[PDB]
Amino acid sequence: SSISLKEIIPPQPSTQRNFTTHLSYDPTTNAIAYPCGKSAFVRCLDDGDSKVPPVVQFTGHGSSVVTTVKFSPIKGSQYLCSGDESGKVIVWGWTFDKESNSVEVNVKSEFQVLAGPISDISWDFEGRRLCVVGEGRDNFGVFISWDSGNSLGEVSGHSQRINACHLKQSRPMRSMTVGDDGSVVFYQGPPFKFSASDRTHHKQGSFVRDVEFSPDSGEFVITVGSDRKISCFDGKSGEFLKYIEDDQEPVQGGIFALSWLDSQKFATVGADATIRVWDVTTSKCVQKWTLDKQQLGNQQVGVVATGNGRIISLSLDGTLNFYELGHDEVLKTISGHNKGITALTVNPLISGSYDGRIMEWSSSSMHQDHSNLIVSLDNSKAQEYSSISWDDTLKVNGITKHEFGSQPKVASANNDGFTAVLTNDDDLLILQSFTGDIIKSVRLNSPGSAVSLSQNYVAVGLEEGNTIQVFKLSDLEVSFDLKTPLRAKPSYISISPSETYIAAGDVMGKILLYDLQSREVKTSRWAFRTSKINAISWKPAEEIEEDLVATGSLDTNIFIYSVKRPMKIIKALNAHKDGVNNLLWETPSTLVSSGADACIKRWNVVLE
Amino acid sequence: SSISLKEIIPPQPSTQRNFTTHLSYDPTTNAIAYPCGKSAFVRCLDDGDSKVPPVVQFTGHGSSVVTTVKFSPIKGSQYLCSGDESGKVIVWGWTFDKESNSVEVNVKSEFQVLAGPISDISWDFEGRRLCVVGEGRDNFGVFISWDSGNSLGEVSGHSQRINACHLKQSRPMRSMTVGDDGSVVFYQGPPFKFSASDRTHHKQGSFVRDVEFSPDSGEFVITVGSDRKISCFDGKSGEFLKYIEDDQEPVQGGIFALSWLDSQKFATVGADATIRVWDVTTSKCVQKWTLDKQQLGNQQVGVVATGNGRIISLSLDGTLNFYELGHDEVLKTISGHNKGITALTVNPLISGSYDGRIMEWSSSSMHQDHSNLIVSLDNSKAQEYSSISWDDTLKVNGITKHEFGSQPKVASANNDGFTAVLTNDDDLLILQSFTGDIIKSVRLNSPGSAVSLSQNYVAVGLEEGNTIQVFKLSDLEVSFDLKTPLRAKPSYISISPSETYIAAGDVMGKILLYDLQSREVKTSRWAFRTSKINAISWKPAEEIEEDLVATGSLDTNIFIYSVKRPMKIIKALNAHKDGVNNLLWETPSTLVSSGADACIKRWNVV
Ligand SMILES: [Zn+2]
Ligand SMILES: [Zn+2]
Repeated sequence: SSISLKEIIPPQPSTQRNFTTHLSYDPTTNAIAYPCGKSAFVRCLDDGDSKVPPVVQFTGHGSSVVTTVKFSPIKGSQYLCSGDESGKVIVWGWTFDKESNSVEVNVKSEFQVLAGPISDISWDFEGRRLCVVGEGRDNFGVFISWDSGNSLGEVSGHSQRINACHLKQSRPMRSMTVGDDGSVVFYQGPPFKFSASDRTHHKQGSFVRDVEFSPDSGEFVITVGSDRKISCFDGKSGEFLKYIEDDQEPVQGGIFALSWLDSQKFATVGADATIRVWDVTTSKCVQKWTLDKQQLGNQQVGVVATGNGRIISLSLDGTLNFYELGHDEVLKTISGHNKGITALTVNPLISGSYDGRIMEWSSSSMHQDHSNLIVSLDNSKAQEYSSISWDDTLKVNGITKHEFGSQPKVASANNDGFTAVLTNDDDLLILQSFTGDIIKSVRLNSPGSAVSLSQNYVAVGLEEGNTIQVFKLSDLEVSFDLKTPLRAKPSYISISPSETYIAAGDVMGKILLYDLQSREVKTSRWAFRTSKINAISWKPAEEIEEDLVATGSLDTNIFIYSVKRPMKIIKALNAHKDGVNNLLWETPSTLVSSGADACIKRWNVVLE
Repeated sequence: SSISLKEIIPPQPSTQRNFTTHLSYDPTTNAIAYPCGKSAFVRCLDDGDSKVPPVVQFTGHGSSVVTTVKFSPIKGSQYLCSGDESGKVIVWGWTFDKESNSVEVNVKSEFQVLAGPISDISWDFEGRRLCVVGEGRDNFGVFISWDSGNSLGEVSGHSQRINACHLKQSRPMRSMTVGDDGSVVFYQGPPFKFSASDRTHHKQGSFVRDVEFSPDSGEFVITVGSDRKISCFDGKSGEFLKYIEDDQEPVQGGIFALSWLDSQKFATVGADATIRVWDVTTSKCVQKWTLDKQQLGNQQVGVVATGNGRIISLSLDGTLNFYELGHDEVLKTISGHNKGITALTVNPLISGSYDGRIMEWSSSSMHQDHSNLIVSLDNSKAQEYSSISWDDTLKVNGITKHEFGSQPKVASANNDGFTAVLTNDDDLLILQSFTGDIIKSVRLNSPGSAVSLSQNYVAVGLEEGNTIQVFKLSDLEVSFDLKTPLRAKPSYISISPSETYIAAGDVMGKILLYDLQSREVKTSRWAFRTSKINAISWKPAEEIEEDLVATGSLDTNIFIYSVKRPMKIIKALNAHKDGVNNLLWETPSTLVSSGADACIKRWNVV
């Protein structure tokens, strides 16, 4: 009996308005690396079948949000380096398929580089040296060895935050750090030492967002920023050569990033939702692609050349846009979440995060209608879905059908087109999911922290004494109390499909199984989790008797308990970093989970 | 043993830069009607199976391009009226027998109303009267009975082309005709007669492109045009009430169409690639939707309200855009061809048309990289396709990889990454499909009109003597003639998948089967078609012995011949109006066809 990972739908790259998201690409594995929340991801761009893991997730930064992730330049080393807001940089490696037939991530080294957040990281061409930058205390960056962390020079010439850096990928070695107040600094080394600064070519007060030496001999170094200027310097002497400008193509928005496709051409991306490919020698824009400027999410905040004329651009809305020099049309777009997933539905698969974003995976439709945490999703009506959010609205297919007088804390929908909601004013509301009309309501005796709606009942977890009250869906004046209460505030409740049982967990990790009809406890032997229970879902028959119940908690784990054998547990550890939020049976033999890491995972459940 | 229709992928609405495309929608059947080429289509919007046929195709306008198709208002009547460039209006009805999956189209009446082209048509609310408008020598429109064609009034007040009309959908009946030079005319009736003219509210020389009375009581009438003005008139008196303008929402482009959602709100769409919903009373833009203005193809040419807040906008690029009031994001998009299909690939399914448009059905990616007819498509390389066009280029995934010194007339690729091209200068070129490099060539002793490339041979139809010359791929210096020449110019050639036989048809309708090795005719029994042959494709095994051969002809038919029994034929008549252009077996039992009518059809072969 087991639960094995079947598929991982990674999140999109994290993004911030007015900030660049530095991406990374590896030719050998044809993968891109990027941060999202407290994790660093490596996504393979391949299709069909390959030897490369579809996804590699690194959670070693713990409680610190990851800022950047960079592949080592050494082919096949399978090493990477990432930094976080706490100012810590980590060198780690992965391995896939062996005795385990799974991915293994190992920290090779870690150093506390800066006080404040790290903004960018760069490897030397040997993959043994690192230029780490950001904004610490009286120190905005360093040059260190990848293994011991010893200093290999100094970052200087900056009185403000450094936004990007890059090391010439060849001898003689040179470096460039770029930052706020239009500051740019050239270095020679190792040991990397200040060579010259420049604050005349980029407007003062401007944000110089990115820098990169041309490939091969690195004869050129280019810097770009919010002042929409493209500065070209000599890759060895650091002298200013000229601005890259084409009178037939004015840059209309602040630039966020660049990336060379080869030794003569490079792409720039900015707030004007335009991707441009420039030729350094002629200074002409040989290619460009645009998106509707009227949509804030279309701003391009990151970009990376992926070999042979291919380019991947990152939109502010987290979407990855695929282009190819010589083809005037975008090849494809990949969208998704980059914020914790708080709501899930199955058949069809629909997800919602804490920023209000909803994903319709059947049609790859991404929505940004809601503006806050998605409380619940209902897909009981053919081709439609109803969502509730902390923005105080209920929307049907992205259209507001009800405005909440009180913020909905939690909610649960059955299969008949109804949804039970618990508000901040302690009211239990029953709404017609696809019309938005409140059909009936009752004021709870105390605040409610969890609700489960079955065909005929409404189970509510009361914060007063952590008790569970069960109402008749047909008459909210009629209810009964489960004899035994939980030991802490109810966190999640789930009435069995036949309504024979009611599983209920609390914020401590305790889960109790009740016999709905006798309102008595049937078993209290289900292992304590020492962590908040976030999801409970009953397994459907392919024997028809209810038994196995999947559960996820803040302890990142997935425990499938058994009514019949309370001591029998099939589990999958480390399902989601910072906790499994939703869990459902897409199939009698397959589970789908989602977590605070903004990932959605499918699992095969084998009873053997 | 038979061929039955399995699926129909209808074209997109026909479109023209600077012109509006008047769409029609029927609530009762949840379908939309629109023109494309010389056909009128009705596409059901239903996602889940219903009693309504997915597609209805009227081909009665014959050789004349269809310009507008309108549903009758009578719920369930199943009648429609369409007009064409020859100035002919036709009232027709369809019947659908789900079980047989058969659609019957009957012509109720046809009237030659204008000398010139028809631009718009409107039914009265009783579905018994018609306002037909356009650009004629003597008249620009008429008012007639749907059954007798007898006049029910007179169109007047216009000295220039009329672009559209509408009949107030209630008594007292009224009408509005709109046209060039910013002229607007209001009528009363029946008998519909001139009531008042207005060449003051729309700029002189501008094109008033659309007009529509509000639903129900029709208290209002609105006109829109290239001058960017939205003029609101009283539905009963015709008196100008006010310009519909929102200080917070300026119209930055010529308007092409409008459609009332209800009695208070309507939508306008135009050259500024923006769909706007207004409220006549407040005069405010209640909702807006935009597409990237930097792309010509996003200009909006048509629009129609489909009820309950739903709206469909038509892009200049033929794409249908689905929106819904109160939802700031596009629901979905439907793209495709609106020009005859000329190239076809299978597994995955890719199609190309004579405007150079290429569609990747597997991912629903519509391409406009080429600027002219697609001569051929090759999808032999994994996740990639090579296309050759009359724009003189060979592209790989939409990127030019070769520029021809002489225009490619026809081309044929095999499964090994090669393509044989016959140029306008009579050269046979062998190119690597995915690099664009020419690796070998030879000047033919005559112009070539057809090619077939197999693993080892190149079959070429020569226009001089109508002979077939078969070169050895590995050495263009080695070639042999098939003993018997064709009766006429070769039009399509296909070498057997084992290279045992060679099927060849000419522009007259004759197809001959040759034995490649002995270069002798194996059978000349296959029925003559009195119509040029455009396609030949051998059926693959699920005995292995080659036998069935699918063939498409200009006369619209599909004939599957037999090598074993030359007299037996499995046919599918009327597969594509104006001719089946391409045929391929995406499966041993499923034949895929493309036609001059821009449709793609899948057939099951019993
Ligand atoms: Zn939406
Ligand atoms: Zn394209």
